Amino acid sequence: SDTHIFIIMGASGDLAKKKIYPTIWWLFRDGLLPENTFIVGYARSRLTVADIRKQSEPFFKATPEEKLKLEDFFARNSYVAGQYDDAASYQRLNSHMNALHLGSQANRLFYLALPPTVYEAVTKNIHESCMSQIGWNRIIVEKPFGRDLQSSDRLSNHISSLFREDQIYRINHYLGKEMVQNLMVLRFANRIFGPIWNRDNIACVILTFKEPFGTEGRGGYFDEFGIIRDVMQNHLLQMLCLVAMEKPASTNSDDVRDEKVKVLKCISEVQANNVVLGQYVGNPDGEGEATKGYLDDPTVPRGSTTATFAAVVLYVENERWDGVPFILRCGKALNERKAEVRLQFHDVAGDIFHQQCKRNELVIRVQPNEAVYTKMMTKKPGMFFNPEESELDLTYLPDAYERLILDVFCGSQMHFVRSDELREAWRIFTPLLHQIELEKPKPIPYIYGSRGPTEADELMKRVGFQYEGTYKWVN
Amino acid sequence: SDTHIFIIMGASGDLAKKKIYPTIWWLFRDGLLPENTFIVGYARSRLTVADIRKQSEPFFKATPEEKLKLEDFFARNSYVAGQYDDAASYQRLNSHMNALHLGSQANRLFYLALPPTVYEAVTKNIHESCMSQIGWNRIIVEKPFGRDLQSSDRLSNHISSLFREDQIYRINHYLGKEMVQNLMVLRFANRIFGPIWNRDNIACVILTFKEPFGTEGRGGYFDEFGIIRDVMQNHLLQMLCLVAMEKPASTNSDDVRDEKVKVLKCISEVQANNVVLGQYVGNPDGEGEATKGYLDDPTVPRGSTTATFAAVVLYVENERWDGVPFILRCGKALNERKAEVRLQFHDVAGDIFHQQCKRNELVIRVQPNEAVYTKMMTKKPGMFFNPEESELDLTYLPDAYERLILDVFCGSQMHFVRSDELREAWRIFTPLLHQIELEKPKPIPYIYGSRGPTEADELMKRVGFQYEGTYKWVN
Amino acid sequence: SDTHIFIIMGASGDLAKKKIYPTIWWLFRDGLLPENTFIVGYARSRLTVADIRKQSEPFFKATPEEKLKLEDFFARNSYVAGQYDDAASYQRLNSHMNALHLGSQANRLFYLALPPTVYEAVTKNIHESCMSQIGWNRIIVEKPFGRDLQSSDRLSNHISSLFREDQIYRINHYLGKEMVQNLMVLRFANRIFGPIWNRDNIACVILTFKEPFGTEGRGGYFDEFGIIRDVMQNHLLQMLCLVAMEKPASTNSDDVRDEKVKVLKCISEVQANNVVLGQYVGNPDGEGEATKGYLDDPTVPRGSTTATFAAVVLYVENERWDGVPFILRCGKALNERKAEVRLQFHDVAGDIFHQQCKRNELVIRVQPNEAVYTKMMTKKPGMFFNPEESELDLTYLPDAYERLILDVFCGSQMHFVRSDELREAWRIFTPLLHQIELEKPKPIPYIYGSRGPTEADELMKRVGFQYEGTYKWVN
Amino acid sequence: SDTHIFIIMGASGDLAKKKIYPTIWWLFRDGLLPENTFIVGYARSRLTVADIRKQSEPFFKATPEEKLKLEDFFARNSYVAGQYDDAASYQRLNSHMNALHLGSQANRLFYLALPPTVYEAVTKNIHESCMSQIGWNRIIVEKPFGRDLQSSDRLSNHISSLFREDQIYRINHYLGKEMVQNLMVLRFANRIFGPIWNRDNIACVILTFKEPFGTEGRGGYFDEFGIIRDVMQNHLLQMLCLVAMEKPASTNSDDVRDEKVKVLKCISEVQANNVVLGQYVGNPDGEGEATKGYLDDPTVPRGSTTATFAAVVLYVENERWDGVPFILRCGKALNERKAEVRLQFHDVAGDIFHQQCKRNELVIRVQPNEAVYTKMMTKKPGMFFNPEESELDLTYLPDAYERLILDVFCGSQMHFVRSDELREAWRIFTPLLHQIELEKPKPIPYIYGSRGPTEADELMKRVGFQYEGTYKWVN
Ligand SMILES: NC(=O)c1ccc[n+]([C@@H]2O[C@H](COP(=O)([O-])OP(=O)(O)OC[C@H]3O[C@@H](n4cnc5c(N)ncnc54)[C@H](OP(=O)(O)O)[C@@H]3O)[C@@H](O)[C@H]2O)c1
Ligand SMILES: NC(=O)c1ccc[n+]([C@@H]2O[C@H](COP(=O)([O-])OP(=O)(O)OC[C@H]3O[C@@H](n4cnc5c(N)ncnc54)[C@H](OP(=O)(O)O)[C@@H]3O)[C@@H](O)[C@H]2O)c1
Ligand SMILES: NC(=O)c1ccc[n+]([C@@H]2O[C@H](COP(=O)([O-])OP(=O)(O)OC[C@H]3O[C@@H](n4cnc5c(N)ncnc54)[C@H](OP(=O)(O)O)[C@@H]3O)[C@@H](O)[C@H]2O)c1
Repeated sequence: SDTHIFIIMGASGDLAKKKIYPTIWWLFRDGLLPENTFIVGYARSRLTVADIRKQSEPFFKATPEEKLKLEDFFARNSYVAGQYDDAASYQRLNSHMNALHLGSQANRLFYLALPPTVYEAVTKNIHESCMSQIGWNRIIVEKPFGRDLQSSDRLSNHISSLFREDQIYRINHYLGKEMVQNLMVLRFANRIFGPIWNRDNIACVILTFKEPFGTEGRGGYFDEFGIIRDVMQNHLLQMLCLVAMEKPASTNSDDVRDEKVKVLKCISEVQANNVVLGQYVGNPDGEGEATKGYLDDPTVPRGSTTATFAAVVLYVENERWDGVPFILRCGKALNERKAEVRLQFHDVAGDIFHQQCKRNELVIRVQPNEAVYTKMMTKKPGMFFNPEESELDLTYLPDAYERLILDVFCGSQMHFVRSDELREAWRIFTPLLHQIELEKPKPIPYIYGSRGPTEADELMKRVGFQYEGTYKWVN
Repeated sequence: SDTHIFIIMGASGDLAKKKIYPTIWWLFRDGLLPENTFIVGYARSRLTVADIRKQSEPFFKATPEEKLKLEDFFARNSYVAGQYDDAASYQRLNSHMNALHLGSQANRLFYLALPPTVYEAVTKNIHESCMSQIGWNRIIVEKPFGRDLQSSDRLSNHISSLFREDQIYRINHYLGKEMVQNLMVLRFANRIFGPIWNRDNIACVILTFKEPFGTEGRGGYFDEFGIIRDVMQNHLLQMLCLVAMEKPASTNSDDVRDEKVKVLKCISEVQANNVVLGQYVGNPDGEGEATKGYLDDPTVPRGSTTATFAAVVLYVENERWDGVPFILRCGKALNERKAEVRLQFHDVAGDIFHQQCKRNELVIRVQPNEAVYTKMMTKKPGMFFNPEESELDLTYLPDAYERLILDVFCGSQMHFVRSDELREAWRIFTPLLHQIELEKPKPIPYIYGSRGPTEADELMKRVGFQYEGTYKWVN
Repeated sequence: SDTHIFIIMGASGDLAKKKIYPTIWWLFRDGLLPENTFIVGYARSRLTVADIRKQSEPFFKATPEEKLKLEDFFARNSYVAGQYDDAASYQRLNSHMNALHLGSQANRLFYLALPPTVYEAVTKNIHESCMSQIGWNRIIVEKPFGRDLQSSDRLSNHISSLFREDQIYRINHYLGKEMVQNLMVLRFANRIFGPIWNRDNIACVILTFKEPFGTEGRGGYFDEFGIIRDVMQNHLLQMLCLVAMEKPASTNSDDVRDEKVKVLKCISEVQANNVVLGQYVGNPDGEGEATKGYLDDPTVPRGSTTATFAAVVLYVENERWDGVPFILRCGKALNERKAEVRLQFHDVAGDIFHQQCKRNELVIRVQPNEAVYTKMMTKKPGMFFNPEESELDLTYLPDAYERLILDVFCGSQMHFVRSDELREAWRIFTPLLHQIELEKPKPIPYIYGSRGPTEADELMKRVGFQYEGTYKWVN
Repeated sequence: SDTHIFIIMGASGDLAKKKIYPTIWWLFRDGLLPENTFIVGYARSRLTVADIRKQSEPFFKATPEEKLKLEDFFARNSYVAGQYDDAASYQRLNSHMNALHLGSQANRLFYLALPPTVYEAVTKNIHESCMSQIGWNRIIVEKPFGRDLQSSDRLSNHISSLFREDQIYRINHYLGKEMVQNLMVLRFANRIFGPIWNRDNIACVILTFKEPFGTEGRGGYFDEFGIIRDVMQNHLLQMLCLVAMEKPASTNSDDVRDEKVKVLKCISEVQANNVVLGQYVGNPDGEGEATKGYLDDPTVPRGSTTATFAAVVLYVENERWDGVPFILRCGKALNERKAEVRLQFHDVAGDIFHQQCKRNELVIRVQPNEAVYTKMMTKKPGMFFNPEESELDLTYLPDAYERLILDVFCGSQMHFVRSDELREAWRIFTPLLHQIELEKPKPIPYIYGSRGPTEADELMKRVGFQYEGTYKWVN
């Protein structure tokens, strides 16, 4: 078995200490990492391994039973202090990596837990000095991947000029979730969902990502990006790609991402008449943080028109999806947390039940709870021939971040955004973002803890989604 | 509201006193019958209303709370004695009905609770004497409807020579069942079951009717008919009609039965190579009645070759169902009681999961514990890309006999066998029955309480059904 | 071979002498008739077989070569004079038929070449007297089959109370045409036309029946009926049934007509907003009869609002045809003679040719120059990838009337109107005709020899047909 | 307009003088070339422009009408003598091309009319020296592209290590033909061919490429490759890709070639039991060249087992084409010249015409006499409901080589083989070629001018093509 080096650049970061070190700790605890794996930190701060332990222990969730295993894990941890644009520091880091046991032929896995501003310099210096000559070299890149098409293209071209596509792992936490990964099996392993997954049967597709909390203090970081860049551009667009994607030639990462980019290439730029933007305000009847609006945050610049809610309608102009509205819906400070995929089917042609039938709906809920159910019509128990709404419910381990790190280790790139997919997403959403920043349109206020602006429901009804509300469900 | 007269002719019979009088009582108690309803008996034996009450109270399921309603219901009861082929007795019956309040313009409902041996004279005399000149006159005919094509045609032609098709209600108890009626709503009120309900997606259709008990003493009655005449000719064939039926022009009884006859007309005569026959033997390890075989029943003639189990393969040679085998499976003294419709779908074209996928199966269980579920593949919780078997479960008043009698009262003929339906069924099953009764083939023995002969499973596998056995289910 | 008697009542009429006698003559000349066939005329006016021959020979197309065959044909011809409501005259007719050679056991074929005003009396007398007790008895009934639903139902009930549905042959010469009969073979014998023959691929259906001549003197006959009763109710509706009908269980006449009536039962009543009516005026620049308008006919009542042109939109509200408009267009004094069926298909979904693609069209031209072609896109010969409109063309005996008479002889009722089909057709068109006859709407005038009112084209464009005009065809 | 330099490497070759110089001559004559276009030759043998004239005007198709334009064409011609592996000679060529007017900024188009033995050196030295710094540089590479997967991978890796994929134009003279390019418009611009172009409707696909002549005096050259490498690996495989490919996202060359390689990736390696090989023998009753067999050629080594005929069956294991056999048929010295795409459709489900219907066939004849027709069933003019086979027939400039060169000039790579396409084709056909070369199986002899071995027809029948032979066609 080959040896591996997990280089954590910016190991002093909050993201590092709270998510990366605990994740590799759990992976080593479960015996999932390669046996010969060395964790090497790298940041400008003068820190030590004890200095690390002190900062990472309360997030480690370490019970006293496995203190020996924790000591064994932290034995292989090491830290190098250096600057992100200092060739001498990068040479020192490379020398230290070669100083570890069998470090010259080790597989190098650099995790860039850094702000995007230093990504170019870090990648350039890594490619210059710290690349292994025998093993592979894979780089984990964190969002944001630029703020528009031009900046994203600049960063992507800089990274791609040095590293191959198989060496770049743009990490998205949402792509590793079980229901998100179950979408391909649900679609392509079942005959029941095959013939109906087209424009001849589906009336509209609704993709939802709701959060019940606001900016909760760190509103200044969210102000410069907005909800479209936060959620719509990546989460909902990956959901759309999985829902609308053709069947791949195989389960290979290249084939899956080829289908995803092919679907993305058939989407036109978003227009402002298909977009509803909202910004949450305080709830006087609420408790705690519900009473504070988006602008009530001191870190948020005054007079900000950043949208905390967005509802856009996309169209995939291909054979399978021509004319089917794809409604992307997300927001913050909403009434509940939910990540959902909903397919509303057309009315049954030649209805013989006197307009009593409702549209079939297939729902794939990703969170809070995993649930795949289809709403369908069934005969009402009684005397007359009246259908009523019913439902078929689907009846029925490392977490998503751990599986993503294991995917980087094992070379599976199907859960990571490719360069062409990123370019297509940015080209889809860039004219709208440019118009928004140029004109500063006022978002529609909505009360903290509500469902959002009513204009979103109006847009859904206009594009084709008919909400009934008469469907009653009991657990 | 017009007056209705329910003439239970044969009121001294076991079927009458055990099912018809209690059903009429329950319908009257719930108020489902019209407010002006008179029940008139007719049989050779000389009884009275007191005698009928005495012999029907044990099966009455009455309570002391509504003894007043009991006495009110028997207040409208009456009885005319006489011969079933006596013009004077039928004149007396007609005169009694006229002497009843509003009895000349009253609707007359004749229930023929008599052996088919007298049906000819009974119906002829009813038409000649007891026909009402104002209200409608409908006759309820009980099984058997003949033993083969020729006898059934004789009886049906004689009955139709007197009564119109809208006056004949050939009753079978299973068409009034909840899932049997829900099949049409499931098929034609839902978009998700439309495009897949054809030969391009469905590999085979299995219609199952299993019972856990044998002839239990009355084997002489079953010896004259056999399992094919008892179950396949009516129950499983109605199931096949409902499953393979085209969408009717409307929910009218004429349209529904027209579609059913159209489906029946596309089925060729049953061939012997597609039939597996079985006769149950005793279980040495059984408990009580289960230890006696079919030939171990006094009433059963020695050397009888009457099959208690049958498994035939039918084909609906039309555009929707060409090449799809319809497997009709029924038997007695089997391992369980079950009426079920199972659709097995084809393999997903262009498999990308390395042959790990299993065929989708839609199951509609009429009884026991009615349920609709689809066996389908879902992603196995883990790291690798492997599907696993799961299912979507459908989640969630007078019974079939009173619903059928209410249908006769209302004039709905949807759940009653039409003359052309009967003719098509008999022309389908008549060459096989004649061959069986001529060559006297020996049925394959199977132990009381088993799944039947293994030749049935071999036939299912040959025609295309592939059983897996790897699908494990827990409530 | 059994002997046949062909009774032509109204043998002195123009229809008889110009179509029936020549047709029987040609059938006998070609040997298509049964060997022992006798032709018996019947009319009030007294004449002889010599008079019939003298008055019918110009239309006989007789040549000196077959003079002996002509004398053999007239050796079997006979004439009987009598009233249409005289039992004595009908007894004399029966006696003549019986005195004919093997006339008591012959097959009797009554052609009612009479106005419908005496149809009831003729049929009643036929049933009372002239029925054959050994051979079959079939009557041929000519249009009009009533003026509305009520009159049609009255006449149909009178005829059906005396004759079975298998004895009534309501003759419509349009159903006997080659392309009209080839519609079924084209639809149900070809895999290419199967999957596309539904609402998911067809945008609209146009049924056209144009005539280039006006009433031509006999406008008084046309005034009380109009174009809807003349052409729409029978020719266009039969073509609609054949185009929209489901696949029959077999090629039996009963199955085909069951499918036709099943389609007719799915069509709602015609609404006035889906109807364009027109009445032609004279062409001042025309030559001959083209200069006279509809009202210029002296027999036409002054100020008549009878429409010589109609364009209605019908909808077949079933699974296959839900939402597809069926445009029925017929008119007199138009620019050409044409009987055509046109299916315009939907635009290709996800078009990759920059909107250069035109809708596919399947055209079945019944007359003149019966041709089947489909307009399709092909690559333009050149350097760029531009599709251009092209087409696939179909490439290379008794006529319709003799075919229909032979069908009556051999007992095939496929190309004849059934009672339920007639009832559904009048159900569809009766409220509109009543509204027209009550409100007396003024038809849109149009010039003799034109394409009709432009409101018809506007209605087609509104309901969904898009005329291109860029399609160029060269013979 | 930019200036272009068309460098003809190996300009003294037979291919050059017979096809390339006439093609650019015609392009310049018709004003399709760029206005500033200089043609430069380069070969080891010391010729001049006068020698090029003396050797190329026999095939120039030049008439005295355009003699001035001819002399203007060779006014822009030039010739440079040098070795194909000489850095000094290639520097001299670069100096000449710079000395051309505006040759420093000119677009460079290197046509490699050379044997593949020197391709590596020529490409490496072209990249080293003769690459423009402002204009683009495109290289046209001729077949063969290696003899198997390993050699093809070697050559492709060597070429791609220097030139980008957008700079390499692997020329296949077949992809530029009119009928070949119309396949994509026929499939994706027409709704009539959409729903039926799948496995649910198509029984088998036959791809044919027949020649009526053997290997006239060049059997020694054909011997080293064989029919599979000559025709099957490129022509028939490109035809298969065009027939079976999914709809591209757009008409971009990259999208089209991605679809093509995606289809290629779904094909497994060819098995020997699906391959029929043949080698033509002399015809004793033939005339002239037909009397000599393949081994009668003195250039053919004695005992050669090279196949001049091949019939293989391929399968595209994806959702659209799973189970449909793709029969590739090619051979030399056959009965005719023909290249054709034939799609035989399945039998119509639920036949109601008593097994008289034949399978529909869609035929796209690339050459000779480009035609598209669909064999289909139509009613036989007569008395009975009897279908008979008919056909819908498609109805009534630079050549393929000129259009391919113009495509290179315009930068269109749609009709050129990509690296992944070549690699996938060699992967498909390499195990079979290795097995043939190792085991040396004897090809089945067939007579010059016949249809080939009967084993090919047997294999077609076995895989599913049912030849009828009852279809009659007249022009
Ligand atoms: N649970 C069931 O029993 C059951 C279930 C399914 C279907 N059925 C069908 O329902 C029908 C009702 O018959 P059943 O079950 O009630 O049997 P049943 O009791 O033997 O016959 C009903 C009554 O008819 C009279 N009867 C019997 N045999 C007769 C004969 N040869 N001729 C004239 N009258 C005769 C008898 O009364 P009188 O002596 O006064 O004439 C008898 O009480 C039968 O055809 C049976 O096939 C019954
Ligand atoms: N080519 C056509 O004209 C044509 C085409 C299609 C359908 N039809 C239908 O076929 C039927 C035949 O009519 P037709 O065209 O032949 O015109 P017709 O001459 O008026 O009818 C034919 C015979 O009907 C008799 N007749 C006329 N008026 C009568 C009346 N009030 N009472 C009793 N008998 C009367 C006459 O016989 P006697 O004078 O000897 O009593 C006449 O010879 C019509 O209903 C017409 O709608 C005709
Ligand atoms: N019509 C066709 O023949 C045809 C058709 C399709 C494809 N192709 C492909 O195109 C390529 C062009 O070859 P060709 O048909 O033109 O035959 P060719 O005349 O023998 O080769 C072309 C020129 O290349 C030079 N040459 C020949 N052998 C050479 C060698 N071992 N090493 C270096 N240079 C050599 C010669 O010029 P110098 O002696 O002056 O250097 C010769 O005139 C062939 O490989 C063939 O696969 C040919």
